[PDB]
Amino acid sequence: RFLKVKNWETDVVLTDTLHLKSTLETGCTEHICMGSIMLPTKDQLFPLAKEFLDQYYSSIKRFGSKAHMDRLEEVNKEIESTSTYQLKDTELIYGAKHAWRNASRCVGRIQWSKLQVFDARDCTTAHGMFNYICNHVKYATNKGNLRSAITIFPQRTDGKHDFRVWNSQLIRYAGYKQPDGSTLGDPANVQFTEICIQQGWKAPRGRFDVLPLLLQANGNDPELFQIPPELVLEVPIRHPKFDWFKDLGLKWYGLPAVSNMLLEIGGLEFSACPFSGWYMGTEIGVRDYCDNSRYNILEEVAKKMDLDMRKTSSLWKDQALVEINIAVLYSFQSDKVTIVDHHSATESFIKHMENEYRCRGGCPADWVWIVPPMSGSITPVFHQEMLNYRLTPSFEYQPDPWNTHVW
Amino acid sequence: RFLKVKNWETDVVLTDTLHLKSTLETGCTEHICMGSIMLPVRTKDQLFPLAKEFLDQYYSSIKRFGSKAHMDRLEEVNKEIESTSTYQLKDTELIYGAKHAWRNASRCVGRIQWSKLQVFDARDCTTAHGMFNYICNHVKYATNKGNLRSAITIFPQRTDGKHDFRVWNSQLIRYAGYKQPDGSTLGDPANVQFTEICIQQGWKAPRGRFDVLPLLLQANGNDPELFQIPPELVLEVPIRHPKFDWFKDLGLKWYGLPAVSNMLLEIGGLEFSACPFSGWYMGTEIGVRDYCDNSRYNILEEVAKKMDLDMRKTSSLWKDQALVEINIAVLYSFQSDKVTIVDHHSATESFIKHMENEYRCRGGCPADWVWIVPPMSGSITPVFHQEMLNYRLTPSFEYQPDPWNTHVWKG
Ligand code: HEM
Ligand code: HEM
Ligand SMILES: CN[C@H](C)Cc1cc(C#N)cc(OCc2ccc3c(C)cc(N)nc3c2)c1
Ligand SMILES: CN[C@H](C)Cc1cc(C#N)cc(OCc2ccc3c(C)cc(N)nc3c2)c1
Ligand SMILES: C[C@H](O)[C@H](O)[C@H]1CNc2nc(N)[nH]c(=O)c2N1
Ligand SMILES: C[C@H](O)[C@H](O)[C@H]1CNc2nc(N)[nH]c(=O)c2N1
Ligand SMILES: [Zn+2]
Repeated sequence: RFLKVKNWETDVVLTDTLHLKSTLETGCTEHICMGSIMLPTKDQLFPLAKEFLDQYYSSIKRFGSKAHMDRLEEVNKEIESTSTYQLKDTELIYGAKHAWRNASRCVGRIQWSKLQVFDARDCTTAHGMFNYICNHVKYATNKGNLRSAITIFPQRTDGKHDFRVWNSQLIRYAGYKQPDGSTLGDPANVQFTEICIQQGWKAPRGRFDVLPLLLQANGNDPELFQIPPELVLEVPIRHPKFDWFKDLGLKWYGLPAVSNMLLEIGGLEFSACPFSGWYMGTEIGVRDYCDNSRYNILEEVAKKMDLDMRKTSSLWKDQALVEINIAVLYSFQSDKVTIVDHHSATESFIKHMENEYRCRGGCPADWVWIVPPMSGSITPVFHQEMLNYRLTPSFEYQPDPWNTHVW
Repeated sequence: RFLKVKNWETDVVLTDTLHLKSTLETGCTEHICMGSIMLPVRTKDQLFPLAKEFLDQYYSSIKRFGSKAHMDRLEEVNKEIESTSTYQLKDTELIYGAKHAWRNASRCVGRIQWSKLQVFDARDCTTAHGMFNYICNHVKYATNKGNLRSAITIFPQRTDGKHDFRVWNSQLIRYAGYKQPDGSTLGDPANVQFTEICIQQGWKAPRGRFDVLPLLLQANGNDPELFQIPPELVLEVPIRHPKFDWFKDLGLKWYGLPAVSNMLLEIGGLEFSACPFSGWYMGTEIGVRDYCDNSRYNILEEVAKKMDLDMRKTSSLWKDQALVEINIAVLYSFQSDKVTIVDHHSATESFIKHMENEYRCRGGCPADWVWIVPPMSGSITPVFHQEMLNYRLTPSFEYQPDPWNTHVWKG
């Protein structure tokens, strides 16, 4: 019941007890593992709040204090009256940082305590949201010296007054379906691109068109806003050896800012909570560029490299894939934009694991997502056993708004 | 209950009902996933249910469920159990069991081939010399001058556990590993402990970087004995690179026949503790893991140097670049020598087809994503985007403790 995880490359063994604090469920059973599945009232609220305030006051070493019990009493009284409750600023910051800390699929969590939390709970309108989001983007970008940040909009009340950012990320490229049959720009964003147009967006129909913000405040119809171009830091992609690489006409944005997840703290639900950090190189070069359902530039690149593409066993895809990823790193580094390669990030994560087992009793980790999408076994996490379980506070998936919104 | 998996690259959705037939446990619970954990004397009491369930599956597969041959067989096994405390499989049952253990092997990406397994019945074997003979014939048959054929050789089942047949080698063909006084390792670091056991048992080691290890064979619970595979039976391939003429000078070679010999075959409650099986290599098994794992030959650095890569910072991806070239060389070498090998793109593609076929004709296919995704270029192979369900079906292959940790030495 006090479980061990072994690293098979180093024989390091860690002992996990943190998992016994786990509340939510994994989706697996004794008879079946679902480890590779993408997505597996007044009454319920108070235990949730108590559990949260319990860990909070423990973290500041005042468990079982006047302050603790008073606050416990205080929230207790408020829940019974108002049917919900509001977090103190200190708890909000703690909650957010720990949602990241607990994100078992995130390889970048060694940075978790340095998160910049922007309290936007006083926001009432989409224009207000746009302002808060522009400020977030500017702060997080920091002219290429990226800084981690989250902006937290008002918590759900009755599910009719939801604050929602309809974009999956604050900054993403448009995707257009061609009469020609294929897809121009980013195929992952074809439906959202359609909705934006369907909402009144004047699409330039280019390859890298930055999408407008679609902001929903207090449950009303969402509104289009254009992020000031000077706030959107982009990197032209070139190769340190291949001159012809520039001519592909590739660029990507510096700021990965995920905006469609739900932040849960002490039972409270923040449905609009865009958060951002900085890219691992493979996120762009392997996934964004080379997934068959994405930019899929693999053939074009290998073509330009004059590789033998007649048989798979020439490993031309693998050769090209590496070069593409060398370029992404090279480009970001050259333009002084924060980026980390998969070797560095995974090494950091192993160190982060070490720390968490040492000062917290463990670290929930989802091997399927932590191992990079290229060169897996030559990174240290491949040989690292991991335990996956769900701790709260947490980030959660939530329905796409257009499948829900009462217009 | 029905369960669905989605391939997120193609949006294809499949429905698993087979997981209902699952008996054994995964290691997971509702509150924890042990998906990436490497590993998460049976009496007549619990044996007949296991036997019955197997015979029900067997006779269903041949469309004779409920027939008189089915019921009589059940009767026959029942009496033989309560009389002898064990029982013997018919040849037909043995062959079926072994093929299905492979079919059920959720970590195996090569299962499209499962039904074409050559099964050698070595249950009449009694001594280590006899084991050596059976294994020699396996190797010759399997190797087939480079045109590899899948095969398994099955030695007598466990009785009281005091008379086990074991192959002490982890694979039938593997290179020696030698710890040097200065802390360095010569040969395959993965095989240092086994190499030392061999040397202790009287093996005279060449002490080179690619010495084929002797067979260490255990019959009927006796102390194991050393045998040397005739070198003409061991097919090897010099590794060279199609464009890098200096690659041959690295002095690398590998053997052609991957033949795993330390696992246990379970069929209808019976335990076959010695059951070496073989197929053919996926290129990455050699080029990624065997050569580039930090704990193996670890040739990444040397390859990177000769390519004159920027090894100063990791963000040059010199490791990634060197890895691809090493794996290119491995495939090139085997194909040039007409020795069966499959690249990871071809194999994962086949597996998806195998998996879809299994879902339709069988109601599922247990799969271990953690093990199925290749150790390089994961997301550009189609299994990466494929959701999978992992559960345990019998017949199966199981891990077992290394025999030198449990063996009672005779002297
Ligand atoms: C600062 C550098 C960061 C890096 C390098 C990083 C890296 C990654 C990577 C590579 C993934 C894999 C998912 C994918 O492939 O799309 C991921 C997932 C995730 N990240 Fe991080 N991340 C960083 C910062 C953050 C921050 C600041 C937060 C929130 C405060 C966060 C929360 C998450 C969450 C919740 C997931 C999983 C989403 C899901 O369950 O699908 N990350 N991260
Ligand atoms: C014929 C071509 C075959 C290929 C290409 C193949 C490929 C693989 C690979 C790549 C693995 C992952 C193991 C690792 O990377 O260390 C694996 C696992 C496995 N294979 Fe296959 N295999 C083949 C044939 C067979 C046969 C003939 C059997 C048995 C009759 C078999 C049984 C297994 C089992 C039981 C595992 C799981 C081992 C474990 O749990 O550690 N395979 N296979
Ligand atoms: C390729 N992964 C596919 C698209 C699945 C996915 C779904 C969702 C959602 N909802 C959110 C996802 O985002 C993961 C994520 C979240 C935050 C990140 C931050 C803040 C930085 C970074 N470099 N990567 C992140 C990656 C991914
Ligand atoms: C790097 N993998 C580590 C050593 C774990 C492992 C353990 C065992 C055992 N026992 C057996 C293992 O082998 C898996 C396996 C089994 C049979 C194979 C066959 C028949 C062919 C092939 N190409 N690969 C195989 C791979 C692996
Ligand atoms: C810790 C982790 O489970 C372990 O390193 C696994 C991961 N996946 C693997 N996958 C394959 N094919 N072979 C392996 O040996 C492993 N090792
Ligand atoms: C099918 C599989 O669960 C799916 O492709 C997962 C696997 N691992 C991943 N890992 C990361 N980092 N990001 C992903 O989107 C995925 N997708
Ligand atoms: Zn699981």
